[PDB]
Formats: sequence, C-alpha cells, structure tokens
Amino acid sequence: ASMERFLSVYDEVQAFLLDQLQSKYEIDPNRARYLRIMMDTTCLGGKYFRGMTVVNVAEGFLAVTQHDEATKERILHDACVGGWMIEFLQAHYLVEDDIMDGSVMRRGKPCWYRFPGVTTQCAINDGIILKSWTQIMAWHYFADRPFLKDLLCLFQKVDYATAVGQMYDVTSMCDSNKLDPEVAQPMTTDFAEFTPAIYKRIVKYKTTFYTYLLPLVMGLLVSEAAASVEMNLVERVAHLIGEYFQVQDDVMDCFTPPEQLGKVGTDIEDAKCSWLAVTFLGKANAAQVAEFKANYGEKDPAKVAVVKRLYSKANLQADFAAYEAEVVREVESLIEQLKVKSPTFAESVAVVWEKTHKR
Amino acid sequence: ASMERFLSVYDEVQAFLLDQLQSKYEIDPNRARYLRIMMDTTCLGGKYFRGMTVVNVAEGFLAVTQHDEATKERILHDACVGGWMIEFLQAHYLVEDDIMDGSVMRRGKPCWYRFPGVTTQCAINDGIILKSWTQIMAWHYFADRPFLKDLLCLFQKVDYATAVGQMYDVTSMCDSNKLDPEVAQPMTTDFAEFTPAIYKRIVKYKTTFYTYLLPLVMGLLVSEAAASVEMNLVERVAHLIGEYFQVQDDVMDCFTPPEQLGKVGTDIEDAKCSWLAVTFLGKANAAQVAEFKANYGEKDPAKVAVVKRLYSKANLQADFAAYEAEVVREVESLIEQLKVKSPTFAESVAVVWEKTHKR
Ligand SMILES: c1ccc2sc(N3CCN(Cc4c[nH]c5ccccc45)CC3)nc2c1
Ligand SMILES: c1ccc2sc(N3CCN(Cc4c[nH]c5ccccc45)CC3)nc2c1
Ligand SMILES: [Zn+2]
Ligand SMILES: [Zn+2]
Ligand SMILES: [Zn+2]
Ligand SMILES: [Zn+2]
Repeated sequence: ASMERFLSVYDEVQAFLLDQLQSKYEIDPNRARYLRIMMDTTCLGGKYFRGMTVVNVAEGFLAVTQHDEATKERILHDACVGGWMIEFLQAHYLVEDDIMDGSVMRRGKPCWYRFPGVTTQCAINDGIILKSWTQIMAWHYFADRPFLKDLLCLFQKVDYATAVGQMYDVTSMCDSNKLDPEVAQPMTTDFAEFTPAIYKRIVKYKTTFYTYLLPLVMGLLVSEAAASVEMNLVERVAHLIGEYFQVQDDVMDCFTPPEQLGKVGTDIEDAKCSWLAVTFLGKANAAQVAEFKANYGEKDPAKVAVVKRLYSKANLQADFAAYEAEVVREVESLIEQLKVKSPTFAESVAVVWEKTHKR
Repeated sequence: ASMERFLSVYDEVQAFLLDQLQSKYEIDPNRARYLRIMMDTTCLGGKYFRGMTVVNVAEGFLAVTQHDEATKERILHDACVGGWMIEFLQAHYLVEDDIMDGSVMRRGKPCWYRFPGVTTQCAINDGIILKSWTQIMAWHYFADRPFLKDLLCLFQKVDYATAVGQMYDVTSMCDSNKLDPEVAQPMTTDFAEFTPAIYKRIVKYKTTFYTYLLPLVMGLLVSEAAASVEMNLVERVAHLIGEYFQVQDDVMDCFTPPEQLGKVGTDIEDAKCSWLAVTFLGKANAAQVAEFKANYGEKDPAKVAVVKRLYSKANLQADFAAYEAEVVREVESLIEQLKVKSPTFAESVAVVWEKTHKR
C-alpha cells in the first residue's frame, strides 16, 4: 500500500540523517538518540496528508505513463522523500509556532518545548534542525534529478510565504497603523481589520502554500509532469481548498472537544482573526458587536463563554453551510478546468478535496 | 572603497525584498516598515567581517584576472550580495540564540526579542524570515549564474553544521549519557566532558563554518576560482582561525568590560564549556578543581567572583600566549601551503588572519 511505502521511507531517511551525523558531524550516540526522539516526536503522529498528496499525485501519473519498473520505483521513492520534506517542514512550523504561542498540547501530547529534557532553549534550535533536514534530504536524494532546481526554488518560495503568513497571523489582532517595534502592541478595539479579505490573506499565506500548493506541485515535479497542467489553475484550486481547510480548523478550535481536538483551543483568548469572529462581525447588530468587543481576547473563562454563546446564537452554522456550498461549487469548476490538460491530475485534486471536505 | 560598495548593496537588497513583499505578498506599508526596522536592527551595527571577507577574496582575484569592466562590476556586486547572505544568516542565528539564552543586550542595544513591540512571539518568526531572505537573495540575484548550485549546496551544509554546533553548545554542560528529552537535565558535576577535543568540536561547528569557511569559499565561488585552490587546506585554515576567534570571544566574555563588550557576559553563570574553563581544568590542582565545581554555573555574583579569581590566579594569560604562538605558527604554515596553487587567495587568508589576531 501507498501509506506503507511512505512510512517505510521515513525509517530510511531517519537512518540516513543520523548515520551522516555520526560519519560527518562527529555526533556522539547520546545526542543522536536525542535527535532521533525529537524527529519521531515532532514528525510522526499526524495523518500525513501533505506527504501522502505527493505520493498520490505521482501514483496517478504512473498509471498512465510508460516506464520501466525500476523507473516506477524511483519515482515513487522520490515522491515519498518529497512528501517527507513537507512533513518535516510542517514539523519545523509546529515546533516554533507552539513556542511562539505558548501552547500546551499538540497531536494529543505536550508540545515539544514542554518535554522536561528539551526546554525552549533547545526546542527553538530543534525546530531549526527540522527545516535544515528538508534540505539535506533534497540534496542527497535528488542530487542528479532534473527537477532539483525547480523543487528547491518552489520549496523556498513556499517556506517564505508561510513565514510571512505567520507574521500576518500573530499580528492580526493589532491595528496595522500602530505596528511599531519600539511600542508595546495594544489589541484592536474597533476590529476594523476583521474582514473577509484580511482573513483570506492570513490564511492564504500561513496555511495554503505549504498544505496544498507545495504537495500538489511537488507531485508534478517528481513526475516530470508540470509542463502538462495549467499552473494558474493549480494555484487557484490550492488556495481555495486551503482556505476551507483553515475555516474547518477555526470552527474546531472553538467547538471540537479537547480530547478529539488534542488540545484546549484558545483562539478567543488569543484574539485571533478567525473565520468565526469575522463571520460573526459580518452579521451582528450594534449590541452584539459591543458585547463581542467587551469579551474578546481575554483569558477570563466567563468572557470566553460570552463569546462562544454570541457565536452559537448568531447561527454561524448557516454561514458555514453557505460558504461550504460555494466552495464545493468553485472546487468542482476548477477540477473541470483541470481536466482540459490532465484528467489524472484533476482526479488527484478530487481525492485531495474529498479527504479535506470529509475529515 | 570596498566597504562603501558593500554597504550600498545592503540598501539595494533591502529595497528589492520590501518591494517584492508589496508586489507579490500583499504586504501593507505598516508591516513592511516593521520588517525594514527588523532588518536594520538585526543585520546592521556589527563590523561586517564575514560579508567583507567575500568582497576581499573577490577583489584579490579581480586584480589578477582579465575581465571586461562590466564583468568586474558584476563579480563585485555578486560578492556583495553573497556577503549579505552571510550577514543575514548571522542575524538569524543571533536573534534565535538571544531568545534561546535569555540574553539581554547585543551590539550595545537590547536583544531584538526585548523590543517592546516585538516580543518572543514575533521574534522567533522574524529570525525565520531573516534566513528565508538569504535564499530569496540567492535565487533572485544569482538566477543565471553558473555557481548557483554550488553556492546553495555550500550554504545549506554550513547552516546545518551551525545548527548542530548550537546543539553541542547548549548541551555542553550536561553529561552526554544523561541526555534524554523525557528527563530534566542536571548540570555535570564531574566536568569530564570539559576537554580540549570536546571544546574544539563545539567551536568547529557552532562558529567556524559560517564565520570563516563560508565567506572564504563564497568568495571563491563568485570568482569562479574554486577549482584553483586545495579545498582541504581552505577547510583546515578556516577551522584553525575560527577556533582562535572563539577563544578570544570566550576570554572577552569573562574579562572585557560590559561597555566595550556591549553586554554583561554570563558564560560562567551559564556553565558554558569555554576555553577558560577547559584550560583552567587542564592545569588546576585538586583543591582548585573542587573550588571551581562548588562555584561554576551559578547566578550568585559571589560564586561568579570565585570562578573569575580562580581563572586570574591560574595565570591563564600564559596558556593563551602559548596557544596564540601555536596558532600563529600553524596559520602561517597553511598560508604557505595555499601559495602553491594561489598567492592571491593566500593573501586574502593573511588579511583575514591579521583582522582576527589584531581585533
Ligand atoms: C460550523 C460553523 C459554525 C458552527 S457553531 C457550531 N456549533 C455546534 C456545537 N454547539 C454546542 C456547543 C459545543 N460546545 C460549546 C461551547 C460553548 C457554547 C456552545 C457549545 C455550538 C454551535 N457548529 C458549527 C459548525
Ligand atoms: C587571555 C587569556 C586569559 C586572560 S585572564 C586576563 N586577565 C586580564 C584582566 N584581569 C583583571 C580583571 C578584569 N576583570 C576582572 C574580573 C574579575 C577578576 C579579575 C578581573 C584578570 C585576568 N586576561 C587574559 C587574556
Ligand atoms: Zn500560531
Ligand atoms: Zn487553529
Ligand atoms: Zn548561545
Ligand atoms: Zn561568547
């Protein structure tokens, strides 16, 4: 099975990275063990959706393209390595974002920095190593590949867009005209920047490039199939499915039980520009807006309870149903446009959409 | 002058990065201003030794190689951009290492994370952006250069070695057999790992690759002059000068006044494996070792004063003078070996050594 091959390549990449630390970096066995545990804890335990998208896109092309068996194996192995580059990039983001946000739990366990023998002093650097490993993988496994240059260039652009997205996210509750490194930042009082367009910018950059665009395009690159699809359609469909994925995440932060979510959601206390806050402000009357302003962005559980009640009473399920219906309609139109140049790729996009919509 | 051209290219690279954030990343003017201030605060104010080494190596080759004037200008501009890639890589390290170590001051001002409108939540990500900018520079300015592939591969290897070096540094006061993410780490009691070989490993990885190896080799790459020098000699001389630079830094942390140093040195309170601690343990009697163990790695200023007195009474100046004499002798031997294939490059190495030795 595809998942089995993907998971087997993790063990191979881990062994390569750790053996290289021993043969070239004078690592000792105890530090190699620490890094092995850090890699497992930070990289494993998710659903591997991003990495598996690379594998699925490559499998689709293998079914319609003439290749020797050894070439099919090479392409699948490259798709698995590429998929792990994305999972390790995600691991870097999660480690650093958990430290930045002072998060407590992730994937049902404590955040990496909270492990007793880790601490923030080590975890920041462990996060740096996770991203460095993505490059060591690429240069080693893809050394002689025709797609190495395009892959590294794409990966770097996606990583930069993601870091810019994190900046948009962490500053989304401040007034833009007050941003100033020299002055402590107050929370917005008018919430004028909680709009659909501003929310869409945050999400586009913080999530969609690395969660949807990069796995889809990497699958095309390892398949030598990019100059067969319309890139503007790939970007449009990735940014559309990516926003829906984040909207689902935002709703879950507020209403999915901590055991199912794997953490206690704190977007309200954190004053995040979430889909729920923007949608609520898009339909609230004057008294509801005033009540939201008096309670949002506060740790006090009674204030968080007022916000959750405002959301529940505003029938945000009706807005989500209308948003969902519109996304279903636009994703299906883009898949149709994708069929003009590639039915196989349009099918992988339909799979990606089905796994997102029904998660 | 060389410095003038180098500093002029900073303004050009800054404008390119910020204009790209506006034209491609939907940045707003307030966030572009925040990033401009972050870039200036974190990248400027040092001596630019690393970036200027790239420029000096390239100038040396220009003086002995036939080129059209436009080609000389292109090579110098590439050496300046490459130099800024290293200065921005250093800026990334300093931002993250100041957060990891809980440092207070850097280059005579507060550490970036301590600025009132920054905070750790933003500063970790600002540090990530600084390194992403090094890649955006390379792909933009060096898009059509023959050396792009070698330069990116070298840069990545140097960055990874540096992150591994940071891990060696932050864990240098723990016993290797006790490292365990699940268990809070006690400080060593035996100091058995405070040896010259272990100290040399820490320094080799945490400082020498990015401070000496990368600027020297990048100068060779932008000059299309690498396949003219013996790479094993370049690595040997970079690792030798780099260790001396760190030994000087270690001595300054302990004995250079806070105003000249630009910070209050805390290597003793931090229990760092410094040249001073290793050298002291290499000559101390049983009572001196016991007194060091009772006082090292503690915040108590009276305990720090006992350690500084132990160092002063141990005549570590005599050990430094012998170390220095040996480095002078070995650096001169390596420069001689470098003259076999390139007098010009051996001269740049002599300049680099003179600037390090007499800083
Ligand atoms: C899509 C978009 C918006 C929404 S709103 C939502 N709801 C389902 C659970 N309801 C009860 C509840 C569970 N936990 C709570 C905590 C506080 C207040 C109330 C509750 C609250 C509303 N479902 C969606 C789906
Ligand atoms: C190279 C290698 C080792 C050393 S040791 C050193 N010294 C110069 C200043 N001396 C006085 C001092 C200044 N500040 C202090 C604080 C506490 C105790 C004492 C002092 C202490 C010893 N110079 C070097 C140079
Ligand atoms: Zn976050
Ligand atoms: Zn969330
Ligand atoms: Zn440090
Ligand atoms: Zn120091």
